[PDB]
Amino acid sequence: TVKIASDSSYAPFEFQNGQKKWVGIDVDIMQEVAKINDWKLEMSYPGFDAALQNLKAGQVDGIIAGMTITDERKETFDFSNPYYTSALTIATTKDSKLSDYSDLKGKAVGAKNGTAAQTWLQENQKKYGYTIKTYSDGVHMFAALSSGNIAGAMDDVPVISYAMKQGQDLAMNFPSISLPGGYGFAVMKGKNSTLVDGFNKALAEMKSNGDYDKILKKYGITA
Ligand SMILES: NC(=O)CC[C@H](N)C(=O)O
Ligand code: NA
Ligand code: NA
Repeated sequence: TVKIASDSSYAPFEFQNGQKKWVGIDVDIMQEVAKINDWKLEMSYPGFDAALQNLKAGQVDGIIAGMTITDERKETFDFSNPYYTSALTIATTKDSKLSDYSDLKGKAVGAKNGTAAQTWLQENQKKYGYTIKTYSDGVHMFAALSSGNIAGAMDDVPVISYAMKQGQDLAMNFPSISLPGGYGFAVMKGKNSTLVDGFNKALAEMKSNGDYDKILKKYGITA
């Protein structure tokens, strides 16, 4: 088998539909990577930093979870070629009057544990003077956002946008931070090299034959 761990709630990359079924961009791509490569694919959805721990323990073989490729992360993981862009911004409720990172001084800002959002928040904390609240789970972070206990939640643009499209009480009034790495498939550094190659080879074939484009189209994304 090939065991891949993912997030539990990260629409449109992985999420459950109305019949409790796991769907999303990451799900469609990984299933297709497995078919093209003839892998028995065993997906699990424990959560992002849960998936990180399962990967480092060897309980799974790699991760697909909207995971941003970063230079720092490249010291623990090997990544595929990117298959999506990676950008961060502040979600707020619709009725929020905050719009700039300078507004967050002396306020509590959420981030999911182990993520590029938490890293950026940590790197820019002295600059803007917010306090960082951490949650492993996106459900907990956005519950805090809705409850008013955090002034904003940093997360990835496509995920906030998608849920805004679902009519959730969310707005994107802040500038976005573009991260250069994009999203990749990740394995432990020096391990499972051929999973990365298989991912790369299938992804190129999916771009050239147009299956990649069709996956993004399913979820409302113009590529
Ligand atoms: N599933 C996630 O929350 C991933 C968030 C972000 N792209 C990261 O890589 O940390
Ligand atoms: Na980087
Ligand atoms: Na970063």
